[PDB]
Amino acid sequence: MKEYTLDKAHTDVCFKIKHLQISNVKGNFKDYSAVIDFDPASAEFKKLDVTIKIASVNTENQTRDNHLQQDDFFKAKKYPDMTFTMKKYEKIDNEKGKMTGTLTIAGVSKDIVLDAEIGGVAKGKDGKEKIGFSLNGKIKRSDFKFATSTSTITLSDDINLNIEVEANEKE
Amino acid sequence: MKEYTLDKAHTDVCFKIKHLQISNVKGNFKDYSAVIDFDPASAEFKKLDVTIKIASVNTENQTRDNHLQQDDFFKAKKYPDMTFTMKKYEKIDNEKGKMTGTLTIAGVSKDIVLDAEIGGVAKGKDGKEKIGFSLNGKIKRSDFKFATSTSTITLSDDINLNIEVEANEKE
Amino acid sequence: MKEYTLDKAHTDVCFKIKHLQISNVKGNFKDYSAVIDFDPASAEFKKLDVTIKIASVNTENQTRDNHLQQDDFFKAKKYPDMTFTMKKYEKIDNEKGKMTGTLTIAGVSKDIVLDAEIGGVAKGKDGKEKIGFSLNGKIKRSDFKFATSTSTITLSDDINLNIEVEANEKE
Amino acid sequence: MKEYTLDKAHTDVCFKIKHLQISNVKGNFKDYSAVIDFDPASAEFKKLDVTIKIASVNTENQTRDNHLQQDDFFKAKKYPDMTFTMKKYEKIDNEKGKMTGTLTIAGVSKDIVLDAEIGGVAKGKDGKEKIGFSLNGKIKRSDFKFATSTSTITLSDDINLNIEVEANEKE
Repeated sequence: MKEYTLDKAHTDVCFKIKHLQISNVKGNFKDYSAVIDFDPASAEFKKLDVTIKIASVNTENQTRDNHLQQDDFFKAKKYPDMTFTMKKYEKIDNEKGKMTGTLTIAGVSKDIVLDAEIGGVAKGKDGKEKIGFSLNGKIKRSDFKFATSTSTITLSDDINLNIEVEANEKE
Repeated sequence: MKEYTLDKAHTDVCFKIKHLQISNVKGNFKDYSAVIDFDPASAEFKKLDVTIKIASVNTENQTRDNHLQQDDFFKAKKYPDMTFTMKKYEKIDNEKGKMTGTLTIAGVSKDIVLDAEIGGVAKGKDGKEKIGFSLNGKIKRSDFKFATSTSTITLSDDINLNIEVEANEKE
Repeated sequence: MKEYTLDKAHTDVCFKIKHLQISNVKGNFKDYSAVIDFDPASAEFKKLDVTIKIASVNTENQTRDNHLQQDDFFKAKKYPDMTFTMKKYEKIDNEKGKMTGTLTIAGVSKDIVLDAEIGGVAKGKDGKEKIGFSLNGKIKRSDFKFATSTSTITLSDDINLNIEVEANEKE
Repeated sequence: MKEYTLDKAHTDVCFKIKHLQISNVKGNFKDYSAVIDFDPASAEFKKLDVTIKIASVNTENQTRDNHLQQDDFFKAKKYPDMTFTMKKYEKIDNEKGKMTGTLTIAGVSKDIVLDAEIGGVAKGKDGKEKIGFSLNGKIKRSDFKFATSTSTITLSDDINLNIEVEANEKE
């Protein structure tokens, strides 16, 4: 034999190990419209109808947004928009209520409950009405047979919805 | 009631969904030493003994390195170094062989097989010998009862070892 | 060389591959007590106080139940019971309301919302009152710094609570 | 109000929580054939060619076996068999060697290394030759662009192959 001494400068004692990390995908939609009927005297919603253009999704990453539109997700060719239609607002108090409505994602419809939190019914500087309010709720992918090819392991069955609204009186 | 029109500038239609991502943690060690006996005439290793100071770990993130030293991993207070001791080199050809040795991590010892790939036995510019070679192999965390508190789900049971060596003749 | 023909009877062409499966752990508690004040005239809860002996857990598997009592979960030596204390019942209608209360698990307390669904206020055969009702809600392990050693990956951050009650008038 | 006392017999204090579990899927194949050339004088394989009918898979569960044949796995309509072809046997000793060959799964081919362990070259009762031996190795799904729709998270990238053989001399 013969003896050698490492050259530490071009020697590497290395390892690779595989681990999982959980993270929230958080996105909005740039293009949607709604119809908002609300009675400040009784702090009750009368009509709330939303339509969201699936095309306009934004999860802060343009290449994933495209992927969202494909058949294993949105199918935005066949189903260009998702819709919400209020069927019932059950008041809790003047700040709080339980909105029940029909959500449709890619042609499938389920009734959902959103939690309404009224964040200040003012009369804005110009003398015309404003309202702020939020809608919050959890829907299950499986209820809408959504992304069915993707397992509940890789991607959560639960989707959390936060809708934040400022809004001004009509005409 | 009253009708409102969204102000799109301070309205947000948002969602959060939880997904998993797999990734390789890849690290070296800055401080280790070895004893290398190798016969270029027969391209056979005679003795290979490595000691790695656990303290010197580097997974490109100083806060995780600290965590590695703690009780749920290395226990580098009690067990400051990990060691490898060659017990057998079985030649395949002049470029290849199967090294069997004793690895000890935090006081526990198992016999492992590394795959030796001899990357060029030259005689360097100064007239003194050099060798390059790599050692590769997979060890299982569970074999060394390592990180036992962390599940094989979050972090892989398999650790991949790549050792890259350049080395110069002694005296 | 020489040629051979497999004996199919003592030959096996085998593979192993590792996969994940999600599943619900579903358990009750055999021993708990509560204080129930409820006004059938207005279908409103007045007081609801529950205490559950952690010791009495049952997830249909006696060896996991023991494990639940240990330091990485319940710590039932130090914290033998978990408690719920109603702070507010906000009526939705005669069948529905939103109960807010203080839940304590292993010494830590958070305010939670349960969904009350009143399932029939009858007067039982003997002339004395009965009520049926359910309480449902989701709590997050992380809110109670519960099982903190176990990742949100292996075990879900979300715990779903279903409390089913039949109950009879006092004295 | 009015006071009530739980009826413990029709009251349930329940929870559901979601957890992951890892497990090995372990299967064989009932129908395959091979060509085996082996020289007991030098304990070296000369030719080893295997063909496995994908149709004949068995993971101890008939409904998963069917699923294996579908487009997101085997595609056994289009690709009815998988094949292994020895290209090189590099001897380690009389009990051990490193077999390199071409594996094809659903039309895609990669060179793999199996670990040969010769388990006893006897001459059976009738005066004709027998051999026992095993082949072991790990292949990566990703190398064969196999099950590409299924994530490396749900199902492991690594497949472990164990081939166990008894075999008798020809004619």
